[PDB]
Amino acid sequence: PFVEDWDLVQTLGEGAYGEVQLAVNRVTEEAVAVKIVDMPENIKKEICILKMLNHENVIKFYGHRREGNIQYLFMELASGGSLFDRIEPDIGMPEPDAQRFFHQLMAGVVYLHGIGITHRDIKPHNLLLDERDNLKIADYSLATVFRYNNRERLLNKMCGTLPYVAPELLKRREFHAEPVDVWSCGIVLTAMLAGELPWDQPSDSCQEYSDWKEKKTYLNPWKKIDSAPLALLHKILVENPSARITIPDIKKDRWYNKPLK
Ligand SMILES: CC(C)(O)Cn1ncc(Nc2ncc3cc(Cl)c(C4CCN(C5COC5)CC4)cc3n2)c1Cl
Repeated sequence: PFVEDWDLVQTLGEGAYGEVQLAVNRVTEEAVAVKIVDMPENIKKEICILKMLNHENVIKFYGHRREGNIQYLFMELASGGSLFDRIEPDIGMPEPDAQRFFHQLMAGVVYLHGIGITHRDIKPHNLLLDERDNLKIADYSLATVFRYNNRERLLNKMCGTLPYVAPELLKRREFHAEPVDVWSCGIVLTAMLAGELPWDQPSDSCQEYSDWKEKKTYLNPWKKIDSAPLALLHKILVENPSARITIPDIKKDRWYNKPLK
């Protein structure tokens, strides 16, 4: 397949809406990524969000091309693949690599929150790496505006991936966008350190979640995590979104600031 001067050489994944392909410009040899979307209101929103994005830990938007009922979303290519592929099942990854990616994830989330944007699907599959292993937050199809004209809007729609969602998202009619993103960053952190997800959803029915609230840290995935990153997770994975730690205080955490090998 092809679009204009770009050849679509290889699939890079597929979401709820479309497929992402590796686009090699036949002339310049430049390699980008193209989200191919079939058929209207959400894509106009997504482009609007993407156009604003200007940060080193956020996937750069290049432009869009419409070819009838098909939309092509040209984005920055992260040659290093995803963070998912760097996590070893049941092991995770080395602590210094986990801390580095967590720092870059915080920088990107701080950025998005700064411009009133919530990602709503922070998980390893949406965290891509460049050639120098710099983390990039990708896929903005679930992203939305939580702040406009310095007025905050509570979210009501239930969006995301169940093992990453904050518990208020399942139990509340309305909730603040930012503690939802902080929570998923905490699950990403857990995955990086234990190569395991803590539960299937943060609901009282799920025993693994109830075990966490009871402080049963002698259980997986918690027993694989060192006491210092575990202290941070104790503050991130808090049920009440008002009691939950914010990025300014995450930036003050001992493990966050711990010099690592
Ligand atoms: C195979 C390999 C060796 O790892 C090479 N490899 N993999 C991916 C890429 N580069 C890359 N760059 C930019 C992209 C932009 C975007 Cl927006 C995406 C989306 C794909 C669909 N996922 C959803 C499915 O579950 C979540 C969300 C992200 C993929 C990209 N992939 C390279 Cl190079």
